[PDB]
Amino acid sequence: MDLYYRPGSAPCRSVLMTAKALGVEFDKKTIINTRAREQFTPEYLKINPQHTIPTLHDHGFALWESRAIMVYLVEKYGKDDKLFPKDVQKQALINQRLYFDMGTLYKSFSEYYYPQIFLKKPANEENYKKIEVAFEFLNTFLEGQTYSAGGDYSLADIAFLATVSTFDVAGFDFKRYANVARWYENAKKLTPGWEENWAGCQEFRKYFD
Amino acid sequence: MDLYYRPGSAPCRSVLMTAKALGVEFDKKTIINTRAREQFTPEYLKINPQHTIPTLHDHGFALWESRAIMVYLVEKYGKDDKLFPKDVQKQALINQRLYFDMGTLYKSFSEYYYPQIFLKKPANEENYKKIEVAFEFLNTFLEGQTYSAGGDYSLADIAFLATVSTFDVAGFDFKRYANVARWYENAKKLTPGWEENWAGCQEFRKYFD
Repeated sequence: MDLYYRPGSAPCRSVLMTAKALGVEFDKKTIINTRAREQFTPEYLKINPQHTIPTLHDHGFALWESRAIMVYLVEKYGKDDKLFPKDVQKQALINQRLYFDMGTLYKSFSEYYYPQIFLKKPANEENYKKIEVAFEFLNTFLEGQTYSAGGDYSLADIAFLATVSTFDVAGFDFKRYANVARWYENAKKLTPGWEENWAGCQEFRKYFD
Repeated sequence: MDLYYRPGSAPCRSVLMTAKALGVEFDKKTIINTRAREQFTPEYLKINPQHTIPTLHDHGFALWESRAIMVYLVEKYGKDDKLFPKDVQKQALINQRLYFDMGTLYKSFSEYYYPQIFLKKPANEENYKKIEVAFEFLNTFLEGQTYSAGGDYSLADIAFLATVSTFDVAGFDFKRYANVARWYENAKKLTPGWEENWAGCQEFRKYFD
């Protein structure tokens, strides 16, 4: 299978960490140059009409949305179901956390930082407060818990590592969210794709230079 | 099980349509008065610390995020898997569509209309264009297709009916998206919860009065 991605991209990095966790290798990894509008070519649009990254192309099956890709890889190529268990309630909790990551936590990242790093606008304090709101919720989810979506390390932890590491490299102070700080340092140790993720975070950091 | 909801709410309506499709009845349906901050009570926060609607409470299991609830109901209470099939690739496509609904299509709704109906600001033309972008993608997804996520009616169709019916009641002209218009009228006919959904849309319409 081929992965169309950018190493700096948090959703891309979540997919890469998932593949590493599963012992899955991509037959091909294609870096999309979005400055050159490579996502807008007829060939790319044929695979992904929404022209987003990451895009997975697996024996003729095209898939996008990082969190859909993550679940797909576990369900198809996973030697076991630990990251996304068969149990309906356990999957449901992971799914809720994945939606939270997309719609609340990473949303708070893009809404605060993108206008700065891409649009060159000053920091918006109300958008900063929305990050704090999001971290407060994550902190509450982690109250009394080692992992973010149940008693075992799961896809939720990988998605959150991709997002939180982006906050980390951006210089956001999340130390004060005590449960988040605890969870983060421990989860890093349990993530075989961590080094690759942090290296990719450095590509993203270039936007802040 | 108990559902905490508001009839006007699109994510709530997606859950209600799913339950009807499955022949599932809620043992209790509790309308949350958000003007009275009922979602902020210790009792509500105990079930859902994020204080959102819809929230499902099923024999001690609390779940939120409408699309997580939808999948949960199919997987747990579904007599068959038709709406969310066992097949990994079919589930993956539905999942991508569900993320699109949350992050792109319904996002375009809230970003355009919420500042108007709740914050009393004038319509923002750039936000209007983002709706058109979203409908264009949905229109492309439906090119040559009867349903929105594969050859059979699925959870993707229910999520999109909840969202698109909200656009409909809001007065957005989507007729020009020919595939969307076709899909919508046909999908309504195949949705046993449709009448309840459209009635709930009238509660939402009150915000436009």
